[PDB]
Amino acid sequence: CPLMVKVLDAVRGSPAINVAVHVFRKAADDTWEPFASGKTSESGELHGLTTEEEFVEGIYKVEIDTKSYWKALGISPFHEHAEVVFTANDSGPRRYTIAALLSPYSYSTTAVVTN
Amino acid sequence: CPLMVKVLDAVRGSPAINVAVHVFRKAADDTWEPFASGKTSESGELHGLTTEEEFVEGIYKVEIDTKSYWKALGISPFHEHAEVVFTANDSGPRRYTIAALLSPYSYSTTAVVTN
Amino acid sequence: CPLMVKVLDAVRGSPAINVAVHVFRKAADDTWEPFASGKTSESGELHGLTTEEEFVEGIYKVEIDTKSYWKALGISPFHEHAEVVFTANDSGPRRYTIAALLSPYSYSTTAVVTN
Amino acid sequence: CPLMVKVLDAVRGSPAINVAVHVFRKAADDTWEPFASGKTSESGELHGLTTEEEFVEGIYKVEIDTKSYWKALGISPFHEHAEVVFTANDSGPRRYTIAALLSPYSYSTTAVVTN
Repeated sequence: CPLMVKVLDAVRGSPAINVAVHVFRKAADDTWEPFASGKTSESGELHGLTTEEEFVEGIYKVEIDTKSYWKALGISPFHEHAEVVFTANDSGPRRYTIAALLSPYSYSTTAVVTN
Repeated sequence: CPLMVKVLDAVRGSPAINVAVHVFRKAADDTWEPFASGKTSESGELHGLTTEEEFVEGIYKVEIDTKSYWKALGISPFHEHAEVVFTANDSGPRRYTIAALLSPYSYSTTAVVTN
Repeated sequence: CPLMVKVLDAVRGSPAINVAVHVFRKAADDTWEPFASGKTSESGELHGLTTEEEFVEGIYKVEIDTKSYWKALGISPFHEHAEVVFTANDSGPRRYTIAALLSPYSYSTTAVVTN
Repeated sequence: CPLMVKVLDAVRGSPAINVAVHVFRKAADDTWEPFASGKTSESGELHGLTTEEEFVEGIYKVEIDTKSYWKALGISPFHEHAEVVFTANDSGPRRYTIAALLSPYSYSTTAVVTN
């Protein structure tokens, strides 16, 4: 599991459950191609997106469907989604956690890169 | 104006208006002594807390009454307040903006320090 | 001035100066069309991107070039950029401030929307 | 484990390791009395602070020694510490995670309250 996504809800103080998350890899023509996707779990986590053999160096985008999450809660949001765009780099053994903290008009994202 | 406080509301995307702010300074005897207080304006800003002359070196605490803010709006929030504690003016006088961004279960705070 | 961008640096506690910002608008055909661009001032602010007349309804993306910012300062940061994507003016004209707070492995963004 | 603390470092994109954390409970005379403390682990987590039988309703402060953490890294920080102050409330079965994201001149804190 070299890539995990974790999302929290700053309004309810809970995991953000059932949030859709799409991953893309940047193709040699500069377009984004689908690479992995899933819905966060009851713990706000999304595991099993990819494997070490598949997750090669490259630029990746992680799109988190914040707008659908807020609307399912009856809450008016600002952003269409949150996008996290980064280069994966093979400088020794590494696991990437992309964490996001959601508010209707604000979000933060942080990368926890370990091992 | 060496000390300014700005507060935003991440749920509405708006300045957080009428937020009470109390500032204290640590005394010779380790007590927190009341230093200045005020409330944010329509722009979410609080100016005029103190002066260049009064704002001497010290350890200061800026306590932002986030609970009263969220309660007056029908939200029962997590935190009692947001406390920002810092040493000021230890290399001479500086101008400090203390910004806070508020959600019911979360806050961030940043300091902008200029000469 | 219906669209303003403000960027702060959480490592230094300072405005983030000379940050390039590109804005795009989603076209009829789903493409991101270049809309306006500029760079933050000494105060970390970018004004004058557009006008009331030009800033029509639409889905807009504000791409903040955080990587070039951190690189020019000797830091190799995590993210390629910070992208803020939102629907604007769908209930009539509003004024939008898009604020971002930058660290090498993390960013937050907030929107202040006023009438 | 009704109370857990998790700290991340936004500059290195890692867990914040060996950060001292002190917990206090507000006494009937309004002073803060020591209640629990520890150092975050290699995963930036601090478990085993208290038990359900000990963790009664009351106001608690969690003080995270951010200033020592930054100084051990050779990095100049703003805040003396980060303090998170909240009321623990027995509305059914609940676990409190206090998460903090640290930058030298900024931090965010969020409460994840579950079960």
